[PDB]
Amino acid sequence: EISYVRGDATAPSVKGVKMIAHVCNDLGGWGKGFVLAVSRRWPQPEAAYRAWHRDRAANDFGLGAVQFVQVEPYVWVANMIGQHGMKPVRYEAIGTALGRVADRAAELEASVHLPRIGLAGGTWSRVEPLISDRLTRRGIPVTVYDHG
Ligand code: NA
Ligand code: NA
Repeated sequence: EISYVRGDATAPSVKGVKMIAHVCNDLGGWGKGFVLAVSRRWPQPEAAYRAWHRDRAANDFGLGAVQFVQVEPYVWVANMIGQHGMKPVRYEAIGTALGRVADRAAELEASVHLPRIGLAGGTWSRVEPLISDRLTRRGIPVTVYDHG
């Protein structure tokens, strides 16, 4: 059962392996919103993402791909390529990425921690059902965080 909490998703307070999953764009932009909250806590995810994008001519970077970045002994950030362009979230891309998060979280026995991007609007009304279908359906604990 998805938990809804007000908090900073970069600091989950639960036991066991934690995975913080969030939506990135496919253009290499890391400059507004939750990506800044991540860089306020750890430098690794941003460095990883920029390198991943820079080297896309030799690697898996693209819509629906996910990069897992270890930031603490039992904490990982999952940079999901889910958004096409910048100021537009792609349903197939987010679905695929969340499934990949689910695969990795299942093997790590991790819980998953996501910032909220409500169910009455275009974005979250696509995303939350894919959380249910790709994560909850597999028995993976999920917590969704509200913060500015
Ligand atoms: Na919430
Ligand atoms: Na709230």
